[PDB]
Amino acid sequence: EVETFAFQAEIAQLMSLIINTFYSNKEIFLRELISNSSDALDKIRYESLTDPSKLDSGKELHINLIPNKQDRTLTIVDTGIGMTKADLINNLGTIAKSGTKAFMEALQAGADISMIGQFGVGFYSAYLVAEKVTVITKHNDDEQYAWESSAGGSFTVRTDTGEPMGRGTKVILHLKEDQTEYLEERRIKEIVKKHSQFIGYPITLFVE
Amino acid sequence: EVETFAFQAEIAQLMSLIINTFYSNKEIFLRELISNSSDALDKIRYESLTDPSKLDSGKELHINLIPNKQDRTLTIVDTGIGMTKADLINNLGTIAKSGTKAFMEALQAGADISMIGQFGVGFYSAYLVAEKVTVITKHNDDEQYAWESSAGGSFTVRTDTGEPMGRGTKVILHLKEDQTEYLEERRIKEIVKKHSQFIGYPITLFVE
Ligand SMILES: Cc1ccc(CNc2cc(Cl)nc(N)n2)cc1
Ligand SMILES: Cc1ccc(CNc2cc(Cl)nc(N)n2)cc1
Repeated sequence: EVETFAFQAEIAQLMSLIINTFYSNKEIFLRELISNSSDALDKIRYESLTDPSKLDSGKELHINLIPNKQDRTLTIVDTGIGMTKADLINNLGTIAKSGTKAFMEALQAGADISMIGQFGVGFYSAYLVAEKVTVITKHNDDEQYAWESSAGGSFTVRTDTGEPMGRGTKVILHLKEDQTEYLEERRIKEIVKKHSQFIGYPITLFVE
Repeated sequence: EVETFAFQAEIAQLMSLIINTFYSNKEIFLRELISNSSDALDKIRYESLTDPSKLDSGKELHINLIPNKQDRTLTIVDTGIGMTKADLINNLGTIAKSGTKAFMEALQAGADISMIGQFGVGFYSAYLVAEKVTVITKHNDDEQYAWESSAGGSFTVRTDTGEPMGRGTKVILHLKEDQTEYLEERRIKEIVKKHSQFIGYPITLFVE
C-alpha cells in the first residue's frame, strides 16, 4: 500500500529552513495554500472550456477551510484540477528544484520568507505551522492518492481509501502544538480578509 | 484572411475604463505582461515534463523586451505555451468575463487599477500605454495567429505570415504618443527591477 520517497536534497533543505528559521509571520501559509487552490480551480475551469466532461467529477468550483480542534488540523479543500501520481512523485519535485534554488538565493540576498510564492514553492510554507502535512488529491485521469510528510527528508504516497472526493485536493495541516491559533474562526477570517480577499471562488470557512 | 469579432460588453467597458480613467501609475502594464509570459512559460515547462516532444518547437524558455523607437512599439516576447485560435476568439474571453466583473466591483468599492492582475485580466492594462495592441502567438497544436485591437469594442484575428516564431507569444504595444518613456532603456530596466525582479526565466532587455 505505502511507498516511501526521498525528497531531493534541495527541497529537504528548504523544508528544514522553513522548519528551523525564526520567523514570526507564519500566517502567510494560508494565503499560499489558498492561492494554490485558486490556480488549480482556474486550471480545471479553463480545461473545461474545451472539454465540458472534465466537470463530470463535480461542477462546483470552491475552497473550504475546515478547522478541527479535536484532531488539531486545519484542512484546505478545493475542487480544483487535482494531482496525478506523477505530479506527487515527480513532476512537482522537478518544478520545485529551480524555484527552491532561486528562493534560497533570494533569501541569502535579503528577501524574506513571505515571498516564497513568487518562486513556485509556497506549499512548503505549510511547515511554518504544521508538524505533518497530509494531501489527499484526485485528478480526473487517475486514482485518489494520499501524500504525506513530516519532513525529515522523506514523504509517502499511497492510494487513498477514505471518502471519495470526486476531484480536487485537500491539504490537511497537523498543526504544531503552539500554532493552534489557526483553528480559531476569528484568526482565520482575519487572515483570509487580509491576504486572500480577491480570490475569484467562494471561500467557506467552516465552524465547529 | 481577416475575421472581426465584438468584445463582450463587459470587456469592452473594462477596456474603456482602462483607456479613459485618470491613473498616473501606468508602468504596471509591464509587470502584468511579464507575469503573463512567466505563467505561459511555467505551463509549457510543466507540460513538457510528461511530453518532452512539446519542446520540439523550441527548448529555450525566456522573455525578451524589444523597444523600437522608429515604429514606436515595445514588444514582449516569450517562448511560452502560446494560444490556440480558440483561446484568442473564445476561451480567454469567457475567462475574462467574471474576472472583469469582480475587478469592476472591486474598483467601485475602492480597489485600484494596479490590482488588475489579481482578477486574471492584467493583459488589458496594455491599454494604459498602447493605442493598439497586436499579439502574435503560436501554440504547438495550431497555426501562428495575429490578434489585434485598438479597442472601440472590436478585435481581429488572422493567420499570421511574418517570421515563424516556433512557439510562444509576442505582445506588440503601439504606444500612445505621450507614452514613449517606455521605449527608454533606463525606464524599462527601472520597471523590471521594481516589479519583476524574481521572475524565474531570463528577461533580456534589447537595446537599439
Ligand atoms: C512545488 C509544489 C507546488 C505545488 C504543490 C501543491 N500543489 C497543488 C496542486 C493542485 Cl492541483 N491543487 C493544489 N491545491 N495544490 C506542491 C509542491
Ligand atoms: C483575459 C486574458 C488573459 C490573458 C491574455 C493573454 N494571455 C497570454 C497567454 C499566453 Cl499563452 N502567453 C501570454 N504571454 N499571454 C489575454 C486575455
